[PDB]
Amino acid sequence: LPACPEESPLLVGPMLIEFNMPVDLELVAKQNPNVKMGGRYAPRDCVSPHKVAIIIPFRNRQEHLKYWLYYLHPVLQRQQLDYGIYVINQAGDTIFNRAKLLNVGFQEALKDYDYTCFVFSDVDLIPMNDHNAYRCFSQPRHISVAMDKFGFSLPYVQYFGGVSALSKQQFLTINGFPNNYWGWGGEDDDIFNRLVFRGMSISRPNAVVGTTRHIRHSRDKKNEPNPQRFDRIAHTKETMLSDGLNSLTYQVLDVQRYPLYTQITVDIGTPS
Ligand SMILES: NCCCCCCOP(=O)(O)OP(=O)(O)OC[C@H]1O[C@@H](n2ccc(=O)[nH]c2=O)[C@H](O)[C@@H]1O
Ligand SMILES: CC(=O)N[C@H]1[C@H](O[C@H]2[C@@H](O)[C@H](O)[C@@H](CO)O[C@@H]2O)O[C@H](CO)[C@@H](O)[C@@H]1O
Ligand SMILES: [Mn+2]
Repeated sequence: LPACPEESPLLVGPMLIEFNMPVDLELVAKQNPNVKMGGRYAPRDCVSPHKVAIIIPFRNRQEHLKYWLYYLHPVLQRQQLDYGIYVINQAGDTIFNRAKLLNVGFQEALKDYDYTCFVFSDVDLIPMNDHNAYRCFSQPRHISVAMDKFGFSLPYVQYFGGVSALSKQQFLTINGFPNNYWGWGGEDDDIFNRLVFRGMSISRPNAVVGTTRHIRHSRDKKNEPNPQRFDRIAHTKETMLSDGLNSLTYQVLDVQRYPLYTQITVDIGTPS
């Protein structure tokens, strides 16, 4: 097989995105025949240079996830990516830890295949233009740049939350993500700090291509804003040295290969 072209010729650009109709994953699987068990896909006609593991931090967001799968799968295939979907389900009912789940995702996906790119996506964010590439670049990539919830523009120029993509080397270079941001807030800013402290800059598509929809939702229980977040992001430079991949432990409780995704239920513990 020849290499796929640099930019996919299958893209159609702007798309209509809606969250008011029911979704049946059996039907989605039928509509996405080429997606193999566990949510894996690679083009039949050419070799993609993008071996992407898409990591979703998760707990009790099945409805959002259904929308995510319905919209992203068609888009990811048009982008001609060699990809896999991983939903990192946090076991238990204690305080949520988005970033630690993301680290679990990186480490576990690597056990399945030689992925060299990682897209970290919240479960409720849908891209509105398939020209917004869900793969890696020479610098860390911020993907969800123009979210409807922020008035279709960045909330601040150093905002790196929502959806992003880091190559395997970029992720390893920053010792991954912090493991001690329990509850909502700041871990994305910590991550931005890590990248900057390791000589990188944020790459982004333009605001039109990067237009993204956030599924309106209410606060989840057990993910209360973390009061010590402002203090933690002020010391990233020092803490990133020993907090992240090199200080990570967890216990996978279950791995389920669904037609459209692999769900890893994991026990990431509680504080300290
Ligand atoms: N007015 C309504 C207030 C809603 C504010 C809740 C915070 O909203 P956001 O900043 O979108 O963050 P969030 O969606 O709650 O958390 C980000 C991401 O963590 C994941 N997440 C978080 C909490 C939870 O219980 N389950 C879960 O899966 C999910 O991928 C989510 O998209
Ligand atoms: C540290 C933090 O809370 N970061 C979140 C960021 O916070 C905003 C604002 O709400 C904070 O008061 C100031 C403090 O300097 O920083 C930012 O301007 O908001 C983002 C979007 O909701 C979150 O993703 C960050 O985690
Ligand atoms: Mn949300």
